[PDB]
Amino acid sequence: MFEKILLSNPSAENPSSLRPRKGIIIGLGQVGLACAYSMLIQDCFDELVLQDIASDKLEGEVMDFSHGMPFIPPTDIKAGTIANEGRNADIVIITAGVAQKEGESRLSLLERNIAIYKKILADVVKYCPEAIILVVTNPVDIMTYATLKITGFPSSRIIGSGTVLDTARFRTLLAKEMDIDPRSVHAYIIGEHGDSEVPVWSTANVGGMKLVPNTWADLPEDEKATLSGIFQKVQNAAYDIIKLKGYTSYAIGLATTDIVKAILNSQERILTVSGLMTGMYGIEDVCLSIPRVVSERGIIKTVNLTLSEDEEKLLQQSAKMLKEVFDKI
Amino acid sequence: MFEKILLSNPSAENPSSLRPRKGIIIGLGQVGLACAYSMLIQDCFDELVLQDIASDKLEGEVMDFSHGMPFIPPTDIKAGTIANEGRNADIVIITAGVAQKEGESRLSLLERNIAIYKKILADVVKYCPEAIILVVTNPVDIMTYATLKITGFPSSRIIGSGTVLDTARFRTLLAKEMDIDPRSVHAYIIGEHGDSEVPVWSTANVGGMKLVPNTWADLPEDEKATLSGIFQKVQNAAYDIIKLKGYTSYAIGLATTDIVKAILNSQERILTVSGLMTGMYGIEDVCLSIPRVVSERGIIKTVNLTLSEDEEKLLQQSAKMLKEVFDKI
Amino acid sequence: MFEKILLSNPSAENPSSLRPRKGIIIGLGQVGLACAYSMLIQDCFDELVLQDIASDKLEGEVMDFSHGMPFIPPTDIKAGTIANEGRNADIVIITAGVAQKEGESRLSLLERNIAIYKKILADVVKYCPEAIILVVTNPVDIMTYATLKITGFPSSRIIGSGTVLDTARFRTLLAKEMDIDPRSVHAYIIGEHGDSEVPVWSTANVGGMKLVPNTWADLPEDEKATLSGIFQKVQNAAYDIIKLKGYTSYAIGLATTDIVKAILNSQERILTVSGLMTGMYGIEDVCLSIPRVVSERGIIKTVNLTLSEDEEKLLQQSAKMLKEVFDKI
Amino acid sequence: MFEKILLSNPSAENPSSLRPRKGIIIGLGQVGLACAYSMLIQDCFDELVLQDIASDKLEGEVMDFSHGMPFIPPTDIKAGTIANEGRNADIVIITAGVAQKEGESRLSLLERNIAIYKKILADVVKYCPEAIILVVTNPVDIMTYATLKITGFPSSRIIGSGTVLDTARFRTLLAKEMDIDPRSVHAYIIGEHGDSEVPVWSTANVGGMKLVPNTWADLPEDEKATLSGIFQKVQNAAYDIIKLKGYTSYAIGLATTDIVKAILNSQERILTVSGLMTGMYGIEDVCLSIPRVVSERGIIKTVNLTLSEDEEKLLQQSAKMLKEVFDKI
Ligand SMILES: [Tb+3]
Ligand SMILES: [Tb+3]
Ligand SMILES: [Tb+3]
Ligand SMILES: [Tb+3]
Ligand SMILES: [Tb+3]
Ligand SMILES: [Tb+3]
Ligand SMILES: [Tb+3]
Ligand SMILES: [Tb+3]
Ligand SMILES: [Tb+3]
Ligand SMILES: [Tb+3]
Ligand SMILES: [Tb+3]
Ligand SMILES: [Tb+3]
Repeated sequence: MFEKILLSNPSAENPSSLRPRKGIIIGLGQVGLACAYSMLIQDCFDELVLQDIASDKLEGEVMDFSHGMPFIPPTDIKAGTIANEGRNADIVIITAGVAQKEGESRLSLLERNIAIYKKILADVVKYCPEAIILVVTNPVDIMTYATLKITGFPSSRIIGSGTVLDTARFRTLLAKEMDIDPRSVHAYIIGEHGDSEVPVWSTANVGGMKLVPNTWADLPEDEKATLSGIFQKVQNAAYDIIKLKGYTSYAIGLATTDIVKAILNSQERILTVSGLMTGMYGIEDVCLSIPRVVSERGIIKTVNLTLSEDEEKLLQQSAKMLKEVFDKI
Repeated sequence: MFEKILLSNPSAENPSSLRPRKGIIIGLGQVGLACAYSMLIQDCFDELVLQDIASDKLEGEVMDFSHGMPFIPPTDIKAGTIANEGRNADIVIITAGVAQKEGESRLSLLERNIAIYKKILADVVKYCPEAIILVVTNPVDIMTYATLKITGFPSSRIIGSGTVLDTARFRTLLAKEMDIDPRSVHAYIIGEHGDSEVPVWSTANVGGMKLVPNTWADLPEDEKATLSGIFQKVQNAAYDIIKLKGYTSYAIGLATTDIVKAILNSQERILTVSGLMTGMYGIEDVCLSIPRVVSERGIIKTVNLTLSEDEEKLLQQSAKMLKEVFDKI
Repeated sequence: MFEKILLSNPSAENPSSLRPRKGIIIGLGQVGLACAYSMLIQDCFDELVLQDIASDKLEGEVMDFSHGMPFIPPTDIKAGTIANEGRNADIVIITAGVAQKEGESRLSLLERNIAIYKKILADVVKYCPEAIILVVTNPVDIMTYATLKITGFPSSRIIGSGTVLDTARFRTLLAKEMDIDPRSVHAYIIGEHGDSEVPVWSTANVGGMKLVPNTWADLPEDEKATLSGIFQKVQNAAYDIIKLKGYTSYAIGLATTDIVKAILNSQERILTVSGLMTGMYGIEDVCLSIPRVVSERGIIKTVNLTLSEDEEKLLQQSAKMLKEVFDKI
Repeated sequence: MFEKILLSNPSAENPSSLRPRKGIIIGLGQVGLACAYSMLIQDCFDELVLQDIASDKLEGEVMDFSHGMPFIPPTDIKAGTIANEGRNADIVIITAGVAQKEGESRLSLLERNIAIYKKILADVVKYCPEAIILVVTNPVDIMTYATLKITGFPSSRIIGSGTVLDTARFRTLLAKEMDIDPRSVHAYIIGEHGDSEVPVWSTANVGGMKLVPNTWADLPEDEKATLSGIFQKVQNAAYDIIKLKGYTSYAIGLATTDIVKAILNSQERILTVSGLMTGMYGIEDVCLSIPRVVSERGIIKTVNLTLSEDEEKLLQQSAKMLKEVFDKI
């Protein structure tokens, strides 16, 4: 019908059946919904699958997303599962998890979320063998290492959100202090995501210049107070979001979207994602956040940072405690 | 400090103190938070104020937004009020309201939300005299007319979200049926936002061609079933979101953002926003959704649609019932 | 080397060997260089081949383009030929041609450019069988029909620049007169590209409203003068560019780029490109500009415009004269 | 008229009379036309004035630009002069100049172009007192210093294109060698624009890591050959464009546009533009290219690079020869 409006051309060939850039978000709580809303507005995928337990809410959220799509670039948003709608997805973003019950042990919450991952990752290994797994569930360093051991995927394709969020705020706050384009600053926050993450002051760089030209002790007193207050501001912000709101959703959603951009657009961009440590600083068999080149096939290269003696000791201490916690599980 | 990194140029003049494009969202529930997240990602404002009752949540949401800003274009996001941080805002977006209590009358819920608006709009009139007020609270046609009567603003600057959302879905679904760019379709949903909104089939247009070249009765039977099913699909989607999720947030957030774009960028774009009826079709003293040219100063022009006899009767019936409901308040 | 800066990840898989969106411009005079500069800045292709006779200029232009690429999105720009670098290109844009010698017949210039096309299109048929051919050489309607007969390609993939440029100016000037978004106006210039192109006033539409609600004779006198002056302004601009500059390059370059966008991004967008007439208005065996839906596989659909009696007679007269000119070749 | 299509709203206020971002290009040869085409496509200005001697070509170029505008964002492009259409422009881009006659001295060509600048800059000082002057005419370091002495403007607002083009190619080629995002590389080409420009290998940085961790002599032999070949590739490209084409237009046009972006969008971005040397490395009373933070008011800050002994000697030698050449004028 409608041939009186638009007359079809008989010589026109059928459109190509191109493979869509395809993602799936597992766990559609506040974090997963924030990721979905951002990735839809920023047009990350051609097809986006949302997987959670069958409820009217999940379907209502999907229909809410679908009804607003005309205002943004198109995306085939839908509810589904890995084994069905989500087969051969390019990126699998896992935000699924459960909240710590009243009086529950930290090891008990880990074993509960790890059990949740084992059921999830079994479908990912079977139906998304070539996919990159982006882990967001906390603690992200433990869950990223568990995902690596459960899946058996190449370590390059098991990626955790890590300290990407705090590093970006660290970079932006430092550039704001100096009235300069934030893309001119290379300052990394590495290690275990949380209160023990390490700012790499020794290699912090602004447009080629070292923020610490010699050693930290040689810096003027006012610069040491200003630089230390900037990193403290980053840690205060992450803590206060959990204290005032209970959790982060919008910030981690934007950081997760940014990681997806580097992967899908093959940007070869430096990101402090969480990933397997393989020999650097004598650290093995654990996941930490280190600046890495991220592209279509995941973690392609690692920035071979030379840490100061104090910075490296903090990193190896975090690696020791993370290996101990995982051995207890 | 940091003059060993960046040497300030003595001849450099101070930067200009330009006036920021400034908005304020009142009511930071699910609708207001969705609006804020979208307007931040899409970089609508230079400064965005979020006003709601003083809570740790609102401040936690603001800090969540602020912590994720490095990943998107900058916006000075903050919590505040109209009388303080929000003075002389360009756009005031009102999503504030209360939920219908168990057994509460529809007239009782209106009088409660109208009382909420009277306290809000008193500050808007005093401190944002030149601002455009974008009304989103339901029922949007009643609340838009109440805002016009309370503020005394020019009717061009009192704008309700109206049927912009359903019209965009209507336009996109029709273009998808015909395998054509949605920007080639001009098909409007007008009237009262809800189950009684009117699709203007008589003037529905695709790239210059009328979807209904003569009258609706002259259309082939299969085209009448297909066209009627498309509008029914639009109304089913809006109802099912409320049924499954309880409310819309992401869809209305994107539609509200789209209205803001037309205003702040002076796009002179046709939008079926809700606004004061002033003589067209003999309708007066009420707010309905009609295609209007929207730009920097609000509703600039109105598309002078010629409705069919059946379409106009439905519109005048909705105007009659809306005037009766408001007289009872 | 450089492993002390970036440490390669052994588990990282090799990047995918995706097929690049590939175009080739034949004829790098002022028109072809303008097309290339625009298509590079607007990031149309992943790989762009420039074919002209072997000279230091062509290679100098390519090296000039290559040296400035860091400031725009990447494109593998290079000099080459259809049979080598340009094999299996997605779009073949032909601007090649020769200037009319002093005292040369219009039929002699056609037979010279047609001979140029026969040598070019032989390589296109052999090495770019699935490509879309975008014809820009003047007269575009004759050269588009010659390309169709020489190649034997499906008529959907033989596209001429046609009246796309003048239609866009026509649309923009009309919207400027009415203080409205130009995307709300559907006003087409059809027929033979030149002084005899036909403005379709009978179906000219603004946001659903007909500019001519009844007949042109029924319009008020001042509206008839204003509307006629707008189309006259379009024809004066195209003539004055040739009179003052000698040719158009920047305008036709932007119009050609816009056609490429609709093809490569599968936009299904209405364009008055030149193409084969197949029965509409009783016109056959000739190329004219008619509003058509353009997408990945070329001319997919045709807007089935109902012309007025005067508009259709002008169109059939242009078809008669174009068929006579081609028969003489 | 047209009130039967669009009904004007009586309560609608008049649009604001905002000040347009305004630029003017002086000299519309191949360089100026390339700048104009790029700045129009990339939507740099709200109003762009093109100044050259009164000819049918200039007006034909302007009309060619104007006729293609519907395909890109709007810009009020026009022909005019500084004293009339170009009053109070934000940026004045000067590409004007004359070609070296057969057997003309290098000092004679300078005195001819300097005389051209004196007539131009007299109008700029009178009618564009707060404007930033972007100098592109060769030799850019001499012409930038002449512009500073003729105008008497603050040295922060006299900017030459300098080595911005070669630095961007240098940065991109180095990042391509390492399979990394080019924004992670800070490698500068400084000094006199030409064959004697200096690559700052001592501070070349990739994501925080120094390309030369100790001294250049300590680098492995293969890395020294690869790094030296990359800079040689940059100098070969700039020379071959002049050898094969006679001049650069597209590359310098994109580089000039990039400088305009940093100014108009207040990006505070590091650019190796040419500017007045004021004490650094003991260099005074001359213009050289040094990494500088560029924003709305011009050169705001200077990256305080610590050069190696060999790098600094080459820079001071170029400063000595540039001061000698200018003293002879
Ligand atoms: Tb595969
Ligand atoms: Tb400051
Ligand atoms: Tb060590
Ligand atoms: Tb004002
Ligand atoms: Tb279809
Ligand atoms: Tb009536
Ligand atoms: Tb094929
Ligand atoms: Tb006007
Ligand atoms: Tb007929
Ligand atoms: Tb001023
Ligand atoms: Tb490689
Ligand atoms: Tb020194």
